[PDB]
Amino acid sequence: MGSSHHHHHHSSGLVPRGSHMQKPVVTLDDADDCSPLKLTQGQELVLTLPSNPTTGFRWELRNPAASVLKRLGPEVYSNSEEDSGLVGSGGESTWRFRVAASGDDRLELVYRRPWEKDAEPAESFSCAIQVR
Repeated sequence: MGSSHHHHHHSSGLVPRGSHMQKPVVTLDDADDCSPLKLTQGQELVLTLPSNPTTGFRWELRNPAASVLKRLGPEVYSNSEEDSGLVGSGGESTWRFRVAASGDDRLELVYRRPWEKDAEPAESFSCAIQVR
């Protein structure tokens, strides 16, 4: 045996092989990229933010961009368990949205007790959104 051939073969696997790209973003956690993100009628939006339901201070939904984006349903908690959704704090916040129409809008979410009214939220969040 002396044939070394040319080029290189796949043996290390440094590229993603367990993921599929189809949506633009389908998610938004960072509050820096609040730029006028472009969307398209037919793409989901499953937000993901850290929270502790063991305290009391959750994330109040102010502007869900319902002006252009349509929500699926209130149910956002899985009854069964497959990949065990437990990071180490119990339940978490999961907002599943779906685009239906275009138009300009803006998403706004604050961090405070949902059972309150115009209270003083610790954290905050608000980014821009634009569909076409």
